[PDB]
Amino acid sequence: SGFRKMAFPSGKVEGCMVQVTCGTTTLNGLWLDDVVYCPRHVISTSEDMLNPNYEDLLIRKSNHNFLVQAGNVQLRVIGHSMQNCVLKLKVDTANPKTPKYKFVRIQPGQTFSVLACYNGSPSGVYQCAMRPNFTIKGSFLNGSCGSVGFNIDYDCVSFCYMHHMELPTGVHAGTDLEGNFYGPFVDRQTAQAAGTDTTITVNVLAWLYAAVINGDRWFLNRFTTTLNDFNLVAMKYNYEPLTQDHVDILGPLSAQTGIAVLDMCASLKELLQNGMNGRTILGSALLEDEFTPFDVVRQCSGVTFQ
Amino acid sequence: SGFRKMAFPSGKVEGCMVQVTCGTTTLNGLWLDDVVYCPRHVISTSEDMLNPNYEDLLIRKSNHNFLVQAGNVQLRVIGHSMQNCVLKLKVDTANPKTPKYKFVRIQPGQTFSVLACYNGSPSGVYQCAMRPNFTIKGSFLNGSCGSVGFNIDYDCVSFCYMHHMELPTGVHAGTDLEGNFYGPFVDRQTAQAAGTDTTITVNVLAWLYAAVINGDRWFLNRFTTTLNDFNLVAMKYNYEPLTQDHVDILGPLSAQTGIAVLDMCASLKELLQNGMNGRTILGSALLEDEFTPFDVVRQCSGVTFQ
Repeated sequence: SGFRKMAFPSGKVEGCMVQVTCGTTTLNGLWLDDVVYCPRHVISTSEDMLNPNYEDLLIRKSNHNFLVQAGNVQLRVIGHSMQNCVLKLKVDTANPKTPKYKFVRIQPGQTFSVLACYNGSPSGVYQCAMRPNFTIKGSFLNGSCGSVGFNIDYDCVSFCYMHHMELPTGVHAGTDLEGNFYGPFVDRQTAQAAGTDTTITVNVLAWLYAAVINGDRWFLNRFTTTLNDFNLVAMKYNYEPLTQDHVDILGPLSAQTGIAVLDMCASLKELLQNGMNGRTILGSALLEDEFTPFDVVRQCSGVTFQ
Repeated sequence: SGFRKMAFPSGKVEGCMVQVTCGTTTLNGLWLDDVVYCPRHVISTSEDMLNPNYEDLLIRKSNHNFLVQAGNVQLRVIGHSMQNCVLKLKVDTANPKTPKYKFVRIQPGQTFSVLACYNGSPSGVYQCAMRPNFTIKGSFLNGSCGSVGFNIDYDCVSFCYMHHMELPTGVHAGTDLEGNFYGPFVDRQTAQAAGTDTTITVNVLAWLYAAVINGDRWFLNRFTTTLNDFNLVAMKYNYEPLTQDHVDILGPLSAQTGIAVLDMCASLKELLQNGMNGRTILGSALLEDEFTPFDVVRQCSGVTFQ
């Protein structure tokens, strides 16, 4: 029983974390088969231009200008490349602890586990979600650049995020490991807007189903309605519109305890006009929106990763 | 920048998790140098859970009885003993993944990270705390016994918990690695409700400081309160008594933020009677008591002006 905010076991990712230094800038890097992946802004943030020119900053650099350190033993760089935001340092030594991995880009509403690293040493692991404004509300300090977010599929660390910079709002932005930034962001230091953040309704519905799996119903009432009878309600309460594809993926959770996904929406509506404040909703008062339907199944079924 | 419920990297613990099977019961085990630590009750039988005589059952079992698997490879047991609640299984193969470790018994209110495992493979990692009633609020399904809780100090895993049972109220009970339960619990079939969960005051005070170092200062403290009269209101609100030792550990956060320990106590009273009315302390509407002062300093490492 119980329901916590779980994160994936980070063991397979801890063995890939190295330290990348170019000049005086030092951040983290991901050591896959024989390539080290790190944000490209390790090559130009020592002279503090506020607008680095990464196209010409890399041509001058040679292989010996970089310094990849795998904890203790130094790594030889035998080639460098840049894929639109990230630096690929070709290394001579293949990482023996490379797991099965794949690069995948996530959509807003998806969740992943972040491994905060400093100087190549992992410090903590936490689970977060990709907000609709293409930002993440994580916990990063200076020197955490290069930290990655990931999921696991039976052995397969699907990397989906790499931390690049922090927005003035306090939220954090980054790219996928192909390089493309999540949202309209640039790796330069110019001030950029965070965007409009909306609570994820599809994750809220899944979270409410997790309460009735371990068992706390406490709100199921008031005249089950249809899809469009809740989209306009979400507009007023800052929540995002609910699509039918969200209902489609809410099937298994509805096909376990509840009657229909439509029934869950009606009870959620009263949770907006009214507040609990006397009995927590299985973890707290405020509604949590960082639990995808796929995360609830994983935690309630005890899925492991070998 | 940012504050989240992070857990320690579970990489070093995953390398110590094995699967222990005793005839018909299967749970997890902690594979240290040449001893596999798993909860006793693995040798017990469903028909004999009324009042198991573990000493009598341990004699009936031999080394060939215990089936220890480190993934796909079997470990041969060459001895079996019992530290009154755990089953030390002497094995022939020394674990090469053993990190520097030590068995520590934590006090109520201290936090640790839990690596939930099933059939010897990890499922997820999350952060929780030992509640004052000597129970934890975790997420465990059947077969999670043997999952351990731990902390890391820069090179060393401090094992402090091993999961044994789930109480009927939804909370979980376990032992230290030396085989001693936290609280009035035994591995039998008696009721064991464990009673009256209490809120941790030293942790919530630290959590209130975390909001200060992240852009939340609207819980202004006007007056102050001494050590005793603070406990006058902390007995009816069901809060852990605050001691001068708790003030000493809160010293570094008091100096870093400039708010005195006694001053912050008076700030809590405004949030109690008046409620929220839309007030969210940086992460939720309710108070969080699973952040020790050490966790706050660890995560948002500020500076102290003196």
